[PDB]
Amino acid sequence: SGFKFLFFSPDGTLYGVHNDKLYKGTPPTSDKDNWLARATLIGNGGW
Amino acid sequence: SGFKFLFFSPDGTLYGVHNDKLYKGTPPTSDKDNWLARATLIGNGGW
Amino acid sequence: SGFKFLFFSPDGTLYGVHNDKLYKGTPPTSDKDNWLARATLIGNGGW
Amino acid sequence: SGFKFLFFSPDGTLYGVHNDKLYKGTPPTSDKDNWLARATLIGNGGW
Amino acid sequence: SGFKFLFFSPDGTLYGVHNDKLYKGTPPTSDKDNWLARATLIGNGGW
Ligand SMILES: CC(=O)N[C@@H]1[C@@H](O)[C@H](O)[C@@H](CO)O[C@@H]1O
Ligand SMILES: CC(=O)N[C@@H]1[C@@H](O)[C@H](O)[C@@H](CO)O[C@@H]1O
Ligand SMILES: CC(=O)N[C@@H]1[C@@H](O)[C@H](O)[C@@H](CO)O[C@@H]1O
Ligand SMILES: CC(=O)N[C@@H]1[C@@H](O)[C@H](O)[C@@H](CO)O[C@@H]1O
Ligand SMILES: CC(=O)N[C@@H]1[C@@H](O)[C@H](O)[C@@H](CO)O[C@@H]1O
Repeated sequence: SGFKFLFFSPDGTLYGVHNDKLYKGTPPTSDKDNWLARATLIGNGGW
Repeated sequence: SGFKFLFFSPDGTLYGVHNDKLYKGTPPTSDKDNWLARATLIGNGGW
Repeated sequence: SGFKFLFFSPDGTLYGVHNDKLYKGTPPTSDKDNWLARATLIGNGGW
Repeated sequence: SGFKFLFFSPDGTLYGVHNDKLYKGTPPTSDKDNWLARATLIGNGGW
Repeated sequence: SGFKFLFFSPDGTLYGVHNDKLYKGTPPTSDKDNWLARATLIGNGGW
């Protein structure tokens, strides 16, 4: 399923909508980085 | 049904299309922030 | 119908694909702004 | 006849995926500009 | 199915989601460029 939206802010922060929730964080630089687990949850639903 | 589009302008304003309407505003400050309730309505339909 | 694509250029111009046509213009600032009626048509189809 | 992706690079170049091919070029400035006929094909398949 | 997302970071790095994996790299230079073969894998699943 994965993300519904996945996009950058002009400040370089990666944003994503995943299971109707909004997340942000620095983009991963390696495939061992569990991005979703460490991303900042900034929206609990509705996205 | 969530958003149809969700994207940034170059100055870091978040834009979104929700129920055919267009909204803009600073991005959510936390998961406590009801963005859609405070976003500026900039289009009533047709998006 | 609504837009198929709706996105910004780095100079802050809003671009949209609507009914296979490509449009650009300054983003709307209020819900009184009929954006599609004033946007510059820059592609008459195929988008 | 219908793009899959259509988006800007931060350097102002328009990118588009059309039928599994990737194209780039300066954005069109009028509806007389046949963009896809003059765009640089930078990817042939897999997009 | 090709890519699910395909988008730029603000410094001009191309990001893409392909078969649930996240890749980044300089954008394709020409159709001689096998982008997916040389892109950096930065996320293995979940995208
Ligand atoms: C699209 C939108 O604004 N969603 C928000 C959600 O992110 C936030 O967690 C909640 C707090 O009450 O309010 C809204 O539902
Ligand atoms: C896509 C578009 O330009 N929609 C606008 C809408 O946002 C605005 O509220 C209305 C004002 O009359 O005109 C148009 O319908
Ligand atoms: C996808 C694309 O390049 N479409 C263009 C269209 O925008 C333009 O109005 C027309 C002019 O002849 O040529 C092409 O159809
Ligand atoms: C998604 C991707 O990297 N596609 C490329 C394609 O654009 C390029 O023309 C071809 C060259 O052999 O290699 C790959 O298929
Ligand atoms: C959406 C997300 O954060 N996916 C990551 C994936 O990129 C990474 O390869 C994996 C490491 O085990 O962790 C998570 O699955």
